[PDB]
Amino acid sequence: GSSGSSGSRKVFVGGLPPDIDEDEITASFRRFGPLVVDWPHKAESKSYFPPKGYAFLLFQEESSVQALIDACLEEDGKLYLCVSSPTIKDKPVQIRPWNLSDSDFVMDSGPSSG
Repeated sequence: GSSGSSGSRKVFVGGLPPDIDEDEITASFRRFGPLVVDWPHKAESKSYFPPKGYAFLLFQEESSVQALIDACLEEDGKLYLCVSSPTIKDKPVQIRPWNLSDSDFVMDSGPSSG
């Protein structure tokens, strides 16, 4: 199987500080809600230093995801969020909610309650 359009909570982050760690990344995105950090080189490898500063965030709940977007600034369609670090100042990381690359527009709303 595969989750891209259905509703993938995962979130792509690019631009993380050059002196940041796992936990740090979490706290930066903890406020929104319980989440977990995992980069393409987290399991296979050991080093806990997200290459070229980048990793994937898997928020326990989907809702949180939405909240993120809202906070994430809008620059020509692309989204960007600010993440302050003990060393580096509020850095505008590239937050791109993992999704199936496709070109299709659709207007609709979800069922608040049921």
